[PDB]
Amino acid sequence: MEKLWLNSADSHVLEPDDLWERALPAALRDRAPRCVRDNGRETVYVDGQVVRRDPLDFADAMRPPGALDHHIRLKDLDDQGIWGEVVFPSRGLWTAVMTDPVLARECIKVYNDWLKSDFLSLSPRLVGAAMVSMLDTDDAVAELRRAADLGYQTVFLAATPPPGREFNMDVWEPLWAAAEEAGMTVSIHIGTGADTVVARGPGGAVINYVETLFPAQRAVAQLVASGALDRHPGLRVLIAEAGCAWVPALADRMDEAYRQHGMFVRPKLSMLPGELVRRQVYASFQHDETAIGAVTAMNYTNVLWGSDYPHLEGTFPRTQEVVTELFAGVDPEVRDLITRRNFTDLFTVPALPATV
Amino acid sequence: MEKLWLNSADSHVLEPDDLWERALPAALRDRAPRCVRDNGRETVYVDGQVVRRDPLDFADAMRPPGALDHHIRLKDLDDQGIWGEVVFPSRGLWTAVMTDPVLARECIKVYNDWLKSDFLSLSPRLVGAAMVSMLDTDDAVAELRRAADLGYQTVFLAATPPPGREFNMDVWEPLWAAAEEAGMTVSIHIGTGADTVVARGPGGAVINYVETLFPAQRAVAQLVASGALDRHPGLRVLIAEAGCAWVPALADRMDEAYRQHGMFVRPKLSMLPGELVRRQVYASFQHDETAIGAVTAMNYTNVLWGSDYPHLEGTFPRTQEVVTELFAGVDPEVRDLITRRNFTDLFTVPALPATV
Ligand SMILES: [Mn+2]
Ligand SMILES: [Mn+2]
Ligand SMILES: [Mn+2]
Ligand SMILES: [Mn+2]
Ligand SMILES: [Mn+2]
Ligand SMILES: [Mn+2]
Repeated sequence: MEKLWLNSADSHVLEPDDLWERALPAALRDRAPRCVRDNGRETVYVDGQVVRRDPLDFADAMRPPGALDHHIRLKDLDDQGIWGEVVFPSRGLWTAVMTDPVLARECIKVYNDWLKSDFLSLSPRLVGAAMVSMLDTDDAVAELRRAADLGYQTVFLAATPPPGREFNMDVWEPLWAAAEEAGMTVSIHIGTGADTVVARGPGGAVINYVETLFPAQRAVAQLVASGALDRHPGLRVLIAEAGCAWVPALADRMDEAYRQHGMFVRPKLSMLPGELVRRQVYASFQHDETAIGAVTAMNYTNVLWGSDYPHLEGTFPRTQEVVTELFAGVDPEVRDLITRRNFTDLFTVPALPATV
Repeated sequence: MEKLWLNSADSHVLEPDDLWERALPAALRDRAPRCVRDNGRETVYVDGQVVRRDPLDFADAMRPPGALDHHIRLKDLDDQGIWGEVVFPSRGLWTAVMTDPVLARECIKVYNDWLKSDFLSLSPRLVGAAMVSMLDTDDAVAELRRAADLGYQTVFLAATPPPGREFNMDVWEPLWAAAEEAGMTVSIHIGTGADTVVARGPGGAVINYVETLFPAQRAVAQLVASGALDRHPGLRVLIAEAGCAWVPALADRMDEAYRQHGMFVRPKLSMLPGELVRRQVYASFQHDETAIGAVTAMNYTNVLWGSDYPHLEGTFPRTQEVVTELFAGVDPEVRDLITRRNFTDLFTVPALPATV
C-alpha cells in the first residue's frame, strides 16, 4: 500500500515552544517568536508586534504527532512511502519579517544549531534548510559558511525579501558566490517575508492562495534577469511550494522580453532566460497534474514532488493515493525524474535501489 | 514563400492625436489622454497627470509605417497572412487610470464612436474592442448595451481595476449579467490600469515584462473564486497578451485551495476552479512555444494566437516564420484550434475563402 517510493522536496518541522527562550542572550529572549493560547486563539508575537491570530482548530490541524515528535515523523515517512525529505521551518520563518538584523542573526543561529543537533541527527533521510539573514549579506554569508561546515546542503530564503533587498540587487552577489562555492542549493519557499492576507472579499481563500505565487515568479525573474544565475553556473535554486507549470510559461515570457525588447535589456546574458531557467531553476508541487505536462511537453525537467507535510495543502496522509493517481499511465522515466532523481541531484541522502 | 491564413486575438490602433480635443466639450477636451514623442521619449498626459515618461529607441525600436497609416495596416494583414484581427486601443487604454468618472465615460463614448465610424469601417476583418467605464457600473452597463447595438462583439477591461473595484466585488455583477445577455466577450488586456509594481534595478526590462502578468493571474483568480464565471456560464473572458501556460498552472493552484482549504472557501462553486477556467477563460500569446504544450499536455484548449501588431513584443514582420517554427511537427488540428477556431468561437469575421 506504499509501493511507490518518493523523495519529498518540501515539508516543515514545528520548533520546540521554548527553542529561543533557553538559547538566546537575555537581552533578546523576549523579542523572539512566542505564542499565547487563550480563548479559541493562538496569537504569535515577534519583537513587539502581533504577526498572527488563529483559532486553535486550524493551528492544531497542521500539528499531527509527527509534526512535533521526530521519531513518529520517521514512521510517517515510512507509512507514506517517502524516503528522503527536505525540512523547512515553521516559527523560524518569522525571522524573515524581523527588522532588527541582530535579533534575526541570533534567532537564525539558534534555529540552525537545534535543527542539526536535535533533528537532522535522527536519520540521514532528513535534509534540513539552514536559515540565513534576509537583512544583512555579511550575516547571511557567515551563517551559510558555518551551516555548510556543519554539513547543511541548502539555505532557506524568504520569497519576499525586505524592501531594497530585491533578488536582482548587487547586495546579494556575495551570497550567490558563497552558495556556489559551497555547493549549497538556494531554497526559496513561498508565503514567507511579508503578508499574503491581502484579499478580503468573495473568494479570499482561493485569491490569497494565488497571491503567494507572485513573489515566487518575481524572484525567478529577478535571479534570471539580473545575471545572478548566469554569473553562477553552479548555483541551483529551488522554488518550494509554488507549483511548476508557471516556470516554463515565465521562461517564455522572459525570452520574449529579452529578444523583442533587447535594446532596453541590461545586463546582457550569456544565454537566454529560458536556458538559465531550464539549467538552474527547480520547482516543487504536491497535487498539480500540470507538473507532468511541464516535463513532457514544455521541456522543463526540473520538477520535484513534495508532500508539504503537515500542511492542509500537502498530501498527508493520502501520499500513496495522490501519487499513484498522478502517475497512472505516465512514463516511468518521468515518474522517476519527478519523484526521485531531481531530489538526488540537489540533495544527498542514502541511495535506494533505483527500480526503473 | 508559402503562407498559412491565421486569425489574431490581439493588436492595437493609434487614435488621432486630436480625437478627444475635437469631440469633447470645453470642461473635458484638454484632460483626455495626450501622447508626446519628443527628444527620445514618450510622454502621456491624463487629467493633469504625467502617467508615462518612457524612453524610445529613435534607431532600433522604430514604429511600423502601418501604425501611422491604416491603409498600410491592411496591406500588412495580407502580407502577414492574418485574416481576422481583434483591435485594442492605444491612447484609449489610459481611460483606465482616470479618477473622474465623467471624463472616463465621455472619453469612452468618443473612442467607441470613432473606432466604428473611421477605423472598423475599413474592413470587417477588424474586430473592435469597445471600452466601458472601469469606475462606474451603471456607465459600464449603459456603454456595453450601446456598444452591443452598434455591433461590437467584445469590451476591453483593464487588468488592474480602480482600488475597491477588484473583479471579485459585487459592484461588477450587473456588467457580468449584461455581457452574458449580449453574448459579449470580456477582453482583459494586460499592462493596463494603475501600474502596481515597477522594477528600477538590474534586469528591469525583463522583470517589468513579467510584473504585468500578476494583475492578469489575479483577475482570473478573482473571476473564478468570486463565482462571477460560475453564475454566468455564457460569459467568456479573454486574457490578452499574457501568454498561456500559466493559465492551467493557476487552475491547479486554485483547485488545491478549493479542495484542501475548503473550510475557508466562500463562496462555494458549482464546479472546481479548473473546470471554470477550461470552460470560460481564454488567453492569447505571440511567440510562446509553451502555449502549444498547454493544449497538448494540460487539457487547456482556450489558447488563441495574437500578432500584437504593432508592438515590439508582437510578431511583425515575421508572423509566418514565427508560426512555422512554433508548429513544426505539431498536429495540424492543434494549429487550427490555436490559430483559427478559437478566434471564430469568440469572434465573427467574414468567411475566409478556401485555397486548392
Ligand atoms: Mn512547504
Ligand atoms: Mn492535504
Ligand atoms: Mn518638438
Ligand atoms: Mn496587445
Ligand atoms: Mn503589447
Ligand atoms: Mn517584434
